[PDB]
Amino acid sequence: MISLIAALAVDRVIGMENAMPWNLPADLAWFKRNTLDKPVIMGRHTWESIGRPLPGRKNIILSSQPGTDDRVTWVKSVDEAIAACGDVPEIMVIGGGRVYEQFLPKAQKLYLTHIDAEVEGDTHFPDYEPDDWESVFSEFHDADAQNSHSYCFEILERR
Ligand SMILES: Nc1nc(N)c2c(Sc3ccc(Cl)cc3)cccc2n1
Ligand SMILES: [Ca+2]
Ligand SMILES: [Ca+2]
Ligand SMILES: [Ca+2]
Repeated sequence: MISLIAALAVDRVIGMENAMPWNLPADLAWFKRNTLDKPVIMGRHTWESIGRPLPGRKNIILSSQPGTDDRVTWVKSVDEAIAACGDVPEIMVIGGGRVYEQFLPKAQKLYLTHIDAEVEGDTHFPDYEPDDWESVFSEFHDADAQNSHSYCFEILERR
């Protein structure tokens, strides 16, 4: 199945100038745990910001243009990105904004980190219909010495 995984601050803001503003190591550990040993699909902008492939995951990059790095799998359409994953139990869509938008209708699961942070952003997570999704997991955490914001990991499944 297709899943999207994203970290959302106030107003569904996901990014600004191709970087996540906030410092949330607990979200980095949640992201790693839910993505490890699964193919990851990302947009070209997200690919450039990471610099190196995510290890122990097949890295699929969405770009209209020819690929510029042989360490990753390059595709030119949503359907090509899915087909390049082959037969796997779950496909992780990691962003960014435009990629989330396109994969949302095809997705069965959403792994959302809701961050209680006011951030200026130029990129937002899609405006998903809440009636279409069922929250099956929801774990709130207060801010601590390592995480400067309170945050909630949520798992939603398409009804
Ligand atoms: N919970 C969560 N979700 C992601 N998708 C993460 C990523 S990669 C990424 C960032 C923004 C967007 Cl839109 C997509 C992927 C990196 C580091 C931590 C991340 N944490
Ligand atoms: Ca490995
Ligand atoms: Ca739909
Ligand atoms: Ca805060």
